[PDB]
Amino acid sequence: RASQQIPWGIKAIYNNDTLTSTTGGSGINIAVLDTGVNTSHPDLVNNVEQCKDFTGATTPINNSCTDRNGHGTHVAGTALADGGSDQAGIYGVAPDADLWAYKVLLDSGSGYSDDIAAAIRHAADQATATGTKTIISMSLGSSANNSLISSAVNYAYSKGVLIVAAAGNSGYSQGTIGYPGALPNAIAVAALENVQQNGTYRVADYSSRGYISTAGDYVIQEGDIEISAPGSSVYSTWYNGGYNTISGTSMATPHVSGLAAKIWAENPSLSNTQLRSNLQERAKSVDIKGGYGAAIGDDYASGFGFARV
Ligand SMILES: [Ca+2]
Ligand SMILES: [Ca+2]
Ligand SMILES: [Ca+2]
Ligand SMILES: [Ca+2]
Ligand SMILES: [Ca+2]
Repeated sequence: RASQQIPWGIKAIYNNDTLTSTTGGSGINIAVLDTGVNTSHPDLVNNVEQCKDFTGATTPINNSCTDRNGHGTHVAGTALADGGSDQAGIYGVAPDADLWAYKVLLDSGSGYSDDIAAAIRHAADQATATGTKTIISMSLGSSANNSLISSAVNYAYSKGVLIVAAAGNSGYSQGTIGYPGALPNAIAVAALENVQQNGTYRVADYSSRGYISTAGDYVIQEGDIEISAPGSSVYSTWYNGGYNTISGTSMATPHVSGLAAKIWAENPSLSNTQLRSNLQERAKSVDIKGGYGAAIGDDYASGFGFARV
């Protein structure tokens, strides 16, 4: 059923061209705030743990999270598909992690800021209620900084949740990074393509760029890109079964949230801030130098670099 059980981006983040399966993430929840997720997909069913809808007339709506788009299923599979109970499916970065499928985007792929904020806060409240470590993964954003979403991100970060979000797809001009990725308390993820330039993976032209003034110090301020990860031509799970290939910072984001889950599950006593630092140091050790604006060191195209296993 799968054309590639181990897509290029999984091999790249694992730094193993002959990887046959992935591992890790046990006990970490990845809250995928998106268009929903296909709950019966063979390669996700073993990890579905929560399924809630934030787009309806009351909120949350429990035991409802249906994906009619594909984007949310696809993102989920990159983070944590497990190969299925027959091992014949695809693998994501952290196949032992738990999925919290929170539908915050309408079937069109667009979502309202109040709904997104509500889901960010609910993920945090569920982390606190359950006593379990949680990563919010947001393959979404806007050029504008909504204060409902910002305040929700702060709330979650204060409850010990890690927030990972897409940089956006408005590149490659300076200053195109969107929100919530551009928030100080969110890890903004740039997209790599499977091309080498200057001896490294290349940032995709579409990937939104941060700002010159605050790049270079390996300290995240508002507007800074943080992690790069595979985003172009990514094969993953799809909403009606099956698989599909789509591109974007949306695809890069779950590589990072899955990596973060894999790292946290190893090292499960880390705070969110310590986990964040571990991810930053991984990235720093793999400097990205390809693509417009990319440079030696921390830069506004690729952030600190490409965090790998
Ligand atoms: Ca759990
Ligand atoms: Ca609403
Ligand atoms: Ca940020
Ligand atoms: Ca900075
Ligand atoms: Ca660089």
